[PDB]
Amino acid sequence: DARQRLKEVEVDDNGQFMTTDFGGNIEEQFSLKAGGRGSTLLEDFIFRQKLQHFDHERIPERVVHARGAGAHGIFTSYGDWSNITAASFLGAKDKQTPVFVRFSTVAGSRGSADTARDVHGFATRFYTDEGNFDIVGNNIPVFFIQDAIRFPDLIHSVKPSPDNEVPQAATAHDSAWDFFSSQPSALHTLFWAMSGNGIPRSYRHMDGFGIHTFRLVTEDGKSKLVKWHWKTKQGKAALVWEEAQVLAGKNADFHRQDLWDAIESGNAPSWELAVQLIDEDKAQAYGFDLLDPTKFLPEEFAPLQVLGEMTLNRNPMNYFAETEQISFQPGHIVRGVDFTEDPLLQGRLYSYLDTQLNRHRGPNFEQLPINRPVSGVHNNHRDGQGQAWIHKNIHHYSPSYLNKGYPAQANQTVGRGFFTTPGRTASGVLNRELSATFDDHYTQPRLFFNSLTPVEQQFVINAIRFEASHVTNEQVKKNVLEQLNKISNDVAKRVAVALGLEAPQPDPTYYHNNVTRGVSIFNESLPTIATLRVGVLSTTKGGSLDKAKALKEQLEKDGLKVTVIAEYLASGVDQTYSAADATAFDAVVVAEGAERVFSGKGAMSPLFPAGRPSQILTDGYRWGKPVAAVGSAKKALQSIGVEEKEAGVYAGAQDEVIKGVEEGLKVFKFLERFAVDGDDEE
Amino acid sequence: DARQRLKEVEVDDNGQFMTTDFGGNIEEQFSLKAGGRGSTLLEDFIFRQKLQHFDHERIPERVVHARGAGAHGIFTSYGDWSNITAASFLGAKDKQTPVFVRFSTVAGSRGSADTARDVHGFATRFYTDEGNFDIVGNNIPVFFIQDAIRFPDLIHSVKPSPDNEVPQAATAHDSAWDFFSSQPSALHTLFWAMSGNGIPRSYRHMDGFGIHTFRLVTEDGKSKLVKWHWKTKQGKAALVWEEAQVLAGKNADFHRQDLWDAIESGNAPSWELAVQLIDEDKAQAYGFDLLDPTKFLPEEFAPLQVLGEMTLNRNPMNYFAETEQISFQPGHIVRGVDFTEDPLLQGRLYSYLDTQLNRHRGPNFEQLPINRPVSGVHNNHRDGQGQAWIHKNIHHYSPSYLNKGYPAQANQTVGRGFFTTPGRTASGVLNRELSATFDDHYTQPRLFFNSLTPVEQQFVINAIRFEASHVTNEQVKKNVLEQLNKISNDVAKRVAVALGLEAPQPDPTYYHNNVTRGVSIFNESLPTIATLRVGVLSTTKGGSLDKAKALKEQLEKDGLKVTVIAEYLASGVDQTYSAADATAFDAVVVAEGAERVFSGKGAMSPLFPAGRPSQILTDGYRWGKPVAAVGSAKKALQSIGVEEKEAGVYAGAQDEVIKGVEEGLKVFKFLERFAVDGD
Amino acid sequence: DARQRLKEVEVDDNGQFMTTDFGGNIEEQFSLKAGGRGSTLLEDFIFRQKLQHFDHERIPERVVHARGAGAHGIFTSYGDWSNITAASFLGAKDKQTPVFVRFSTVAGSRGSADTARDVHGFATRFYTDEGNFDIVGNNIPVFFIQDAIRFPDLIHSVKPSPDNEVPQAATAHDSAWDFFSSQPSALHTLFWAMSGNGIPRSYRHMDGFGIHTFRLVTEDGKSKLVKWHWKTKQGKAALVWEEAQVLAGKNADFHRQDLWDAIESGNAPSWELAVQLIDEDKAQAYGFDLLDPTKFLPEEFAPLQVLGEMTLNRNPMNYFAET
Ligand code: HEM
Ligand code: HEM
Ligand code: HEM
Ligand SMILES: [O]
Ligand SMILES: [O]
Ligand SMILES: [O]
Repeated sequence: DARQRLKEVEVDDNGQFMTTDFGGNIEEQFSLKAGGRGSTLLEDFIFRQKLQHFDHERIPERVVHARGAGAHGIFTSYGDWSNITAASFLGAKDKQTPVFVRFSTVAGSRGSADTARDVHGFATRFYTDEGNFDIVGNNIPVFFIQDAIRFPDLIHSVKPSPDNEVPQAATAHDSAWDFFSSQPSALHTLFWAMSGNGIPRSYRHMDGFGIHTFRLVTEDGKSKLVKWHWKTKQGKAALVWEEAQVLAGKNADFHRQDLWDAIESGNAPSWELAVQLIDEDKAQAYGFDLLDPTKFLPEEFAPLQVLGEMTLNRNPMNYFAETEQISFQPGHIVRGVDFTEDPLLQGRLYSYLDTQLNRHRGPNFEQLPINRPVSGVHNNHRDGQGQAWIHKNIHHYSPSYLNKGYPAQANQTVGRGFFTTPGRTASGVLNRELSATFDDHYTQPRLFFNSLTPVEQQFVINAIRFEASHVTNEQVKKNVLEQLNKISNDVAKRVAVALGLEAPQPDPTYYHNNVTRGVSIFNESLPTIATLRVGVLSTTKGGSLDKAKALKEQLEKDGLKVTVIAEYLASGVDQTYSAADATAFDAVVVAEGAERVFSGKGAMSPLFPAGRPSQILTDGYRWGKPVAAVGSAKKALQSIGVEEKEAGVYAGAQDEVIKGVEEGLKVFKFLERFAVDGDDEE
Repeated sequence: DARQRLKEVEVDDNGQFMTTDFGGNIEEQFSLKAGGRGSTLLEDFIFRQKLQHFDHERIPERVVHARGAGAHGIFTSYGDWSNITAASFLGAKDKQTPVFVRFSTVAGSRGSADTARDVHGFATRFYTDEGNFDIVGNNIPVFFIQDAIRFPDLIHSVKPSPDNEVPQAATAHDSAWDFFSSQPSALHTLFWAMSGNGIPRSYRHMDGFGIHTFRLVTEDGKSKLVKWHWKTKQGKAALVWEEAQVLAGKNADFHRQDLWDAIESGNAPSWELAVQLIDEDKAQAYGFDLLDPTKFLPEEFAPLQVLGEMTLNRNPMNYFAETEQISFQPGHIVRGVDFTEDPLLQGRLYSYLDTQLNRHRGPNFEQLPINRPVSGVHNNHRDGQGQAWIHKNIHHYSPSYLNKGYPAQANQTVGRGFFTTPGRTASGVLNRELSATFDDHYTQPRLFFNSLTPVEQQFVINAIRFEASHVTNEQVKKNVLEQLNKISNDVAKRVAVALGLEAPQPDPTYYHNNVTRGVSIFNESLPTIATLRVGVLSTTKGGSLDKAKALKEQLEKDGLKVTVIAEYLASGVDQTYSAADATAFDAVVVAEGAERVFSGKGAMSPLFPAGRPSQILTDGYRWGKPVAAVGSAKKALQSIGVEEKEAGVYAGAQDEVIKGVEEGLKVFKFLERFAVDGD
Repeated sequence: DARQRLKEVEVDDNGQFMTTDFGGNIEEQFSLKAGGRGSTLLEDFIFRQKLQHFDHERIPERVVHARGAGAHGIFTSYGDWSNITAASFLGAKDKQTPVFVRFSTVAGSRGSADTARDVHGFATRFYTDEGNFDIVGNNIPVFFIQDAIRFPDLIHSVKPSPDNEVPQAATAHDSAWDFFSSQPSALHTLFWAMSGNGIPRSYRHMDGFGIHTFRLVTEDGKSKLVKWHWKTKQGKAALVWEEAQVLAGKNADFHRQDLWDAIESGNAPSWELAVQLIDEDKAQAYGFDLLDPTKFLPEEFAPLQVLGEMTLNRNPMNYFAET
């Protein structure tokens, strides 16, 4: 149990009487009043201590990544990696370290939709025996900007306009695209956010990236440059934008429920921890500066080397005390790892320490149960708001004769202390510049786009088309066009069509045809269909429900989560048509006999909105999901104009439908149903 | 061990390596720099996590009673008091409850002197098995004001002037005496603060009071009116003002050191808890309203009934985490006790809960180790800054089928719940007024002044003369005299002399000659002299130090703390003359042969300020202490014009001096040395 | 008037009726009660709004230098110093700039005595036309330690023992002299603190120092190493320790009252701003490293150059809001 250390602070209220926060049993359902219908007394200490705690429940949301969810788990190392790092948690085969991971979006506030289009956070804490080590990552390997001092500008431009606070959780407005086109470094991450990475199917279907080049350091002090990767064992998978939008309204907790259900049902998700390793003397040897956070390292140049695997198997007990209160920091570093001169990472180190003082209203936030290490804290820090400990050492200073030198200094050779990479040097003038090696803002965006499938490329273009069409200012849109044209003339011309702007002329300085692996989502089927959702649309009339039950039981044998849907909650029905939507499922199957609710009287009922079963089937097909119908229910396929032998469409008896649906869930999205530019011309 | 429950939060750094606040061994004595003589790097996470915690160490001090100190201990009940209270901590003979007590001044800020003249706080927390019960009291049984809405007015007027923040920890300025005379209710507590209660010898030599009338409630709801009293087993003792002034500069920590040393040396101080009990129908029977916090109940009408004893025997381990962080509340009430309609108490219940939000910057301050009860907390409160627990009940609301009714409601008949006194009634118009029964502001100040000894009365008069002479405004000084003349014409006349104002003619409306017991300090000797301090003035020349060591060993047999003083720290010397002052001791005795440092070359040395041994003896004599000299050292007493004929002065051989000094310490202060108006 | 810009936030209550913090005239000398001898009602918004502000009056004292006092004034440049610095406030003869100065102790808390033996702060703000420039200095030209990461160790050692919080505003205890003897860099400032600098007669009778070497830079990038000096026009003066001990008890506000009285009586104190100017290539040429804050540069090697004069002529109107 990864939460084992947290059980000492867990409070069980069952079987007990109500109390105040300072003890004493009470009743707290009536205010103390001066007379039968009199005014409430100031001396009602019970009322005041109850309402004051309610009044003070909220803490500030995170300044970025305010919307997200998390879970506990275990990380297991696959070997003794002392040959590359002194990091304790990687020092032996099958060594296990408790983790907590929080996934998130970036721009939206606390109550915004999971399926907004956005970069996604992927923050992992290792509770190692030599301190907490945090990898505060994203599901995209490059970031918008090259210097941390520009972070407020980026975030202000993509967060709501400061006059009306419109729009929520979205880059589709003037200020954001004004910034993307005025700061061309941002276009690489923008392309990633405009792809499937911006609308993933779940937290469990994302890769993770530390983005920055870090350093692994051995006991003798030798170092190597390193990139952190998390590779999902569930496979990468993404939605389509028109589906993500409906899902934002139908279930804004789609992603956090996904992770919770997967863990509750015993299908804990896993990611493998992998690294790219680079010699120090090759930091600038691959066509870009490895200090540049707007660049990723093509796997053709440095392949991923798996070090271990992380499994998230325990949900939190109290979301606020654990998920909301946890405080990640890239400054949470340990012996065996070091920073680099990445100007974006450099400022992060200051920013995450500082912002905790705003979120937690004091300096003792590492004493919170979810932030505490398991390795012990011994120093001369004292006092501060909410000090939860009572220190014994009264000589709280160093050096000291009176405390005998304890707590004692630890460094590279004594006490396994942290040490900066010994060979690191500084050379040159103090400057407020960026290295000229950071100047190329277009080559890698072109590289990313080249490496996507044709329909995947169309998704990127259609996302940009959707986003840029919200920009009111004409010049901003033309500025966007000029910047896009430096990535690819074809992308600019296809985006320009939606904008009503003239197709720009080629500017080939950065054009190229190179491609790289690992970057696509839709060119690979899932390695497993466990936890994937199947909506079975049935009816309470006739014998349809009995068949849906058998259809459900066999589908569950393969590890799928099946929801039987009908007019009302008859025996065996999991959900009503009124409460059902196609966004909640990865495949839709119409049970035999349920074709009655797709036409005629059966489709017009007071118990669900008009056309709901037809709409669920239409949404699922148009959003590329595997859809099916058993036996006579093929008439439902007919009523929305879907043909039986289309790709990802399955009609027949129960068993062939079951096999066809499960095969289609591996494909996940059938991209034959999405038009590409040039298809419609006569 | 009263601190037993605090064991699990203690952190031991012995033999450990230095770490960050998130773990990981580090060194933290060098900043990370870019080159040999280079600038510090932002990426030095070690530096910023160490300095950030230092930068954020301070929390706001208490809005009042900022200066103070405390200790842990045990309360033991003397009996089963269920016939008067349902309170669990008083429900069985020999039942023990851990306590923590904080003593304080009122006006001064965190770093002000202990021996400022002020009302003194005396706050006790009982960690009962049915919740935390606080009696947030003072060492004076009455308060300045009758309605809690006036507390900011009182406190602003006493605290430093808002333009220059002058003066520190003192009532001796214009605005305070402008309030005292404009708000005549304040005259009673003023007289108490102008008495020995304003300059107590130590926290251990104070009585304590809850001030307010509260209610004790039995199981069936029948209530009694109650006054809380703490009776010190050490006896009450006070300084004189001219002595307390010097001590404020020589040792501003005089009182917190005295409490620490008493516990550290195994001389734990003790207080008996006593109550005055009054039937509900006698609330207005004794010449005043018991809802009025500017009056006390004379013990002739209701004797003190002792219910148990409290002993403070454990010092804190970290001052800030324990003493500074503890959050007292009169609203911390338990089953068997209830409030009364005292308009001062009523507002306190609001203001102590509210002020913790400022001092602790969050709603979860009761989760701090020093504030946690021992009895268990089960409710549906959640979240808040610094939430330190993880609740299991996901149905955090009532009523509810899903949580099966838990946590469940508790009331008078089920669950041992708190319950307001069943018979209390409201009646009349909603009003912003005070009862006319509150209108006498002069009788009880007169009663208090009557019940003190003549020199004790003179101390009060000389306190007033000192204080009011600091008031620059002439009309305020006349306003003060006009109000003092309402209490006693003789008091006003004697104060008027110092102010150069005319003796006002008698205003006899509230004059009376009644006296009451239990309010005097100087009319009673001390029950014990254990822990009292003796400074032995000696010299490294000759054989004086040998005799001082013998003198010390015999005095220590009586539980006295003895400091041998000489020019330098020779073998057997506890303190140099340079560091010594008479304010630190309760008796001064000159060892034989030490008269050499009282005149001539022995008095002129680079090792101490000129005349310092003579100043200590002069100070000790003039401040009413027992002073003595052994053998030839009587020349030192003659050198300052003091003769052995006098009370509190002892000479002769060693055993003669020891028995005399130990006798004199019981009297403590010799009031023969203080002149009285027209004596 | 140095305080001229603060007039528009000044609030006059003479002749007015009592109000709440959200307006509306009120009375606030009686709690609202349910009957003649009744309990106070929660609906008394007047009471709660008045006590909530009182309950929330205090803010944390400064982690160091908590005990001090201040005043407003004017700094006037003696010349056009553009040949050594581009600083606007030194860019013309007779140019005037508003200032505020806070003097302080170091160790003691908010209510500690002014005549404790201690290092003393001398913090000066110039409200220049190109931003606020602060010289946050002390009355002693050298500091205890050579690296800022050791500051919590120094301060923990000098401030009271964490078990009983004894002693107040004093280095005369075990932990302080443990650190002084274990960290020998501290002995320079120690010796200064043991001299008259530790018990000055008043704030007006102190010199001031920036301690650190800084840089003055011209418009074209030319730099010189600089040490800041404040030279009191009233003369340096100190007490004796047996006197300062009694004064700590007789008047804890001795220094803040002395500064207040001098300004209010028309006797405004003044200091001249003076600098030592060192070439960059001589940073290590005078028997020590000029980056080392435990060393001062003897004036025989570099005499002072007077840049201007500052005079403190305006007391604050509200201590809390200003000082
Ligand atoms: C490669 C670049 C970056 C990555 C991968 C990244 C990732 C993240 C993630 C995953 C979180 C949420 C952690 C959680 O779930 O609690 C977060 C929060 C945050 N980030 Fe970043 N971020 C990056 C850039 C930056 C920069 C450049 C800054 C500022 C200079 C910054 C400042 C913050 C702050 C202040 C928070 C809030 C943390 C808190 O309130 O606890 N981020 N970031
Ligand atoms: C009989 C009248 C009073 C007595 C005996 C009394 C006593 C005390 C004592 C002993 C303390 C110090 C607690 C400690 O040691 O931590 C204290 C603090 C305090 N008192 Fe009073 N007081 C009285 C009246 C009032 C009134 C009328 C108010 C406001 C309406 C008030 C507001 C406060 C506040 C806000 C604190 C600070 C509490 C904290 O920050 O923990 N007091 N009082
Ligand atoms: C040459 C060395 C130093 C000098 C001349 C100096 C001077 C001062 C002065 C005069 C003040 C009070 C200003 C006021 O009246 O508000 C002050 C406060 C302070 N000092 Fe220093 N100090 C020195 C060393 C340090 C170091 C090394 C640190 C930390 C690394 C530090 C941290 C602080 C802090 C946190 C405050 C509180 C300021 C506030 O609360 O606004 N000091 N110092
Ligand atoms: O971030
Ligand atoms: O108080
Ligand atoms: O400082």
